[PDB]
Amino acid sequence: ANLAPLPPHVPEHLVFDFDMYNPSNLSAGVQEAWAVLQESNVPDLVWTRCNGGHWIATRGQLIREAYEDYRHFSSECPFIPREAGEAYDFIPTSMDPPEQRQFRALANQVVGMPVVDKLENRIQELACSLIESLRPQGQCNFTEDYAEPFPIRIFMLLAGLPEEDIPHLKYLTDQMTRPDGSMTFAEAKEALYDYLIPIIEQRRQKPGTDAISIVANGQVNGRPITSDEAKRMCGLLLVGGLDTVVNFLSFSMEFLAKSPEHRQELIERPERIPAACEELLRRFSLVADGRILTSDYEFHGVQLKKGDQILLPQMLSGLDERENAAPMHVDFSRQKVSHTTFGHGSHLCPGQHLARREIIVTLKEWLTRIPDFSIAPGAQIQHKSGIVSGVQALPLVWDPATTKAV
Ligand code: HEM
Ligand SMILES: CC1(C)[C@@H]2CC[C@@]1(C)C(=O)C2
Ligand SMILES: [K+]
Repeated sequence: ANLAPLPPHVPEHLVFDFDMYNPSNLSAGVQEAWAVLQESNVPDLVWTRCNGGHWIATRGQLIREAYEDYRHFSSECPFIPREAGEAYDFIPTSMDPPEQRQFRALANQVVGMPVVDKLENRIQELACSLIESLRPQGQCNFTEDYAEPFPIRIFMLLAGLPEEDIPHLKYLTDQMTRPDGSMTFAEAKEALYDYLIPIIEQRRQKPGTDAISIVANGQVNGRPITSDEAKRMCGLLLVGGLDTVVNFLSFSMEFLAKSPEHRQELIERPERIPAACEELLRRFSLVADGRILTSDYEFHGVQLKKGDQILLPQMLSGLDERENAAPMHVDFSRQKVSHTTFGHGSHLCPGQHLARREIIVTLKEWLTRIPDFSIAPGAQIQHKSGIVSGVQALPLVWDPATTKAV
């Protein structure tokens, strides 16, 4: 295919041409497609000539180690291909400690556990209303009818943005994680910034109680945050709010629809939902970004060159059979659910608490109202791969007679 010429410093035996935006075994499921990187024929650290050429760490050990060592593995250029990585200037993700710290503190403020706790009632409220509205229909297009509106509307409420702007923003955020080829990466990013700029200016002058007002008027390093810094942070918040939980919920529901035994498990033993959420986060992990080498560095017997990009798939740690036995099997009773679904190191996800709350609320409220459901007959669910992977469509069906109006 479109393979870049092999750099002189890369041993031929370490080459494995994996395409993160279109993996070969995608039809088997996106996580399954990525897991081919963990078969016996693939070394721990390999070089793919796809997408401009870059390294890929395939084991949890290397992924965790790399995410911790920011001195060698910089977040300055975190996305593949390099073009995207270089245009990517979100805050604080494109920064390494110490610089990142002050901005991350501010981000924790607007999406951290305290915010989640205060927002739980709205989360509960929306989940219940959306699910009840669908219950009597006996069918739904999950991605469009719940997966997107639920987490996204909660985020828009948090950020104090009009739901009317969702379609526009959602299209843009997805061009940065799973480009469909209709927009260049930098242009999609700028479009996001063009939208935010006037809003940030407005909320710095006349601050509201929303997350954007909080960010735009925050302080970093003992001084006021700049309009541009606030912009670069809010841009990141939009992506996290619009293209993370949204995708994960579909992977989870697709699975539950296909496994009555697991649904039954959660209906008969509700207290197991939190554990189930965690196991699902491992099995259907969906993120994969990376870092750039700050200098020549030998890593686990492999010579890495300054400038080289290395993909450190957050998705792979939990699927690594070295971290979890029978990794592709969902066991809600797994004693130790090991994963790096929310990242690792200084950039570990601050919105993970909001994510878990939304997932757990979704599982409890959906199963209590629509306990029995399955994939629409004749439907063949397909996935999409990228920085954040997802489910293209998920047609679900159930018998309204077996549902319960709460
Ligand atoms: C299932 C849901 C989610 C997953 C799997 C996820 C995953 C991740 C991962 C892997 C990282 C680290 C990436 C890196 O090291 O380069 C991260 C960072 C981040 N996430 Fe999440 N995330 C989720 C939901 C959210 C939500 C809902 C928000 C908030 C709107 C959010 C906001 C952020 C921010 C601000 C960062 C950057 C933190 C920093 O750079 O210090 N995330 N997330
Ligand atoms: C890799 C991510 C999941 C993380 C939050 C949104 C995302 C796409 C980023 O750009 C940082
Ligand atoms: K950059």
